Amino acid sequence: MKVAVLPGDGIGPEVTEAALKVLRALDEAEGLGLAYEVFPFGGAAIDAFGEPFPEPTRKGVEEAEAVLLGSVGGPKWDGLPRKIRPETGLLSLRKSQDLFANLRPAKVFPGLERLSPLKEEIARGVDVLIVRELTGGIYFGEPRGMSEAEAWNTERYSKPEVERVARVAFEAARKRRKHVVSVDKANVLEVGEFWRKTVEEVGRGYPDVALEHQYVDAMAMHLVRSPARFDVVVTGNIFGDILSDLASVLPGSLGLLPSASLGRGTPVFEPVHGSAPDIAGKGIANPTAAILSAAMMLEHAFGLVELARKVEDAVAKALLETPPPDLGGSAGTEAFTATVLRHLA
Amino acid sequence: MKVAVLPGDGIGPEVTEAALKVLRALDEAEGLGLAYEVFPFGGAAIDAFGEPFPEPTRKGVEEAEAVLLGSVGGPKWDGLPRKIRPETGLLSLRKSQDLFANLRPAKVFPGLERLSPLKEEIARGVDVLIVRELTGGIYFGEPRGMSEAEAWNTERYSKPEVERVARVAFEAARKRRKHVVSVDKANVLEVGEFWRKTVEEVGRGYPDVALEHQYVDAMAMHLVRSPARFDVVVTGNIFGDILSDLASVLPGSLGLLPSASLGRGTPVFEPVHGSAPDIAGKGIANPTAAILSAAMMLEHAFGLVELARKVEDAVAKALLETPPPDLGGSAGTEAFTATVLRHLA
Repeated sequence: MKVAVLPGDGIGPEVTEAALKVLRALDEAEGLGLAYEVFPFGGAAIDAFGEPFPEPTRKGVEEAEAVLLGSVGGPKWDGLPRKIRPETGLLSLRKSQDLFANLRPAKVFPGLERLSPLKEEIARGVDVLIVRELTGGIYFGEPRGMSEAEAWNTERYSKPEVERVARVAFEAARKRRKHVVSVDKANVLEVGEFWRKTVEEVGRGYPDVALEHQYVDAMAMHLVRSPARFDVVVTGNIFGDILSDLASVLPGSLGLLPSASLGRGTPVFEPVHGSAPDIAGKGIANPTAAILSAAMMLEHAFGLVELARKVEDAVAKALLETPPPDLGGSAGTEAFTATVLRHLA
Repeated sequence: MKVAVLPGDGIGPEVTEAALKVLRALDEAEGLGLAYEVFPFGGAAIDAFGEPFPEPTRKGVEEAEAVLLGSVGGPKWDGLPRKIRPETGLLSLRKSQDLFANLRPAKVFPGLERLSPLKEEIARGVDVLIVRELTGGIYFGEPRGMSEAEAWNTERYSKPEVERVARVAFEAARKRRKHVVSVDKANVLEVGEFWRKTVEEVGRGYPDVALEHQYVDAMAMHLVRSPARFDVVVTGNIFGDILSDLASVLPGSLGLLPSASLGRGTPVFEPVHGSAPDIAGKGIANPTAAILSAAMMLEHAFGLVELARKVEDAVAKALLETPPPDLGGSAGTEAFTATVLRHLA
């Protein structure tokens, strides 16, 4: 298990080490063959190397089997040239490894339906993985422009772009509850019709995974009224962007959310939360999202699904047993990591 | 007050007459000068006239100041040519009057936060009007196509298209709580940048209305976590379509929702619910949405805002006082219309 660890800025070092402590504890118990090295990234790397993704980190990422990424960014670096800003290093990491599917799970862990914006009965059991196509769609479409008179943009998709994001959805669904919902606008748009029929063709290779299709505006309604009905959801880029953010508010504790970017090169696993510099070094940062990023690494980079499930349960019980400050408790980073390891043992 | 009344199919006759009884009661009390005529539309008109929008109804719509529209459609007509289906008559009515903004309010009436998918604290006081551009955007954009290889569609908008939907938003906000949120994707898309800056320019004519801007994916999050923060929301067509449907589930009793289509010609006010043929003639159809359509007619077709507010309060108290079957009560159509008129008197 070869992991390049890029902790970043602010709370990145604290929460990334918490995740590594869970990984070393499972390595000792299971003989995972964990091997990792820490590389400079983000603002720390701008300060030491003059750029956020220096060639050493490029090489270590390049030579690794997975990247455990912390959080990047800070005021210091906000006024820099676009070329070297923390935010850009993140797009360079993605581009260097041709990562084309962003995976975001939103889950209401047992006993925390209280944090949901939704009523307890609706929030209970929510666990959905939004898979969003990353590289195409209207954000990158040609033609595009603006004049005094008008502005135009093109939602374009080729058979390959749709095929590759659909396969990670199917493969992802196999490791969870075997249900895929692909979301489109096929009843009005050609791109939607095309998406639908390419995913239906792709679906034929995955007989052990159920596939249904929904329109985006209906799916938005569903995600508030009955989100627990879904397992994996896959769609294009801007709808993926809308629907991941919709699903992200359902646990109602955004600090908790992990993310993965999967592709041709080395897969990247990171917390959704930012670098929260204001509390760096205080030992209060909630490690839940970094620990669940490590569990997405085990599931998605190494296929150790049953261990990811085991990490997830450990985190679920620690959230109940010693809630961090964000869940109204007092458990600082280390105290919370400890009760995860206690459940993991 | 000249109203063309197009009751349609299924429950359309029952719920439209309930709305007319509220209008005749306010006419007697206030001397509104109500004048109306009932015209054939939808399936009833296909059966009597051979087409869903026959020239008499075209003329009466044409000569009226507002259309009180019921619900249209039924199995009988589903296998007809597209040319004459109920659903198409609705697009012909819209087109004939060049209606370009669809207005959908989602409101949690006091005491019914219980029906919301959201927790009581979040659902309390929600009242937001989504204004959606109807005539343009990607659903109608050129170029568009599909091949074996790819599919493409164009989200295009001209300065006029944006200007006219922004003005009804501003004008709408003036009659409610004076706050507009325009929603775009201006941080990635040219169409978004263009939209934003045309609405900011338009906004200058409305100094008594506050304007802010939000990205669609952030606005989706907001609509679940703090929807009560908004008054009027305006956006393009597909995002309008996504965001109206998101906002529509927040009261959690879709039967209750009214709609208005506003434009150059005669404005159309209708319930959101369909023709529900299965209970036509039973006298159980909930008239709330048709009665609140009549209140949107008073506010938007005739500017009698204070009377619309007065109708709305009457309906709010009747929902509490004699809940219809959908809110777990026993009040049939007539019984519910009666306690609205009791509060209206």
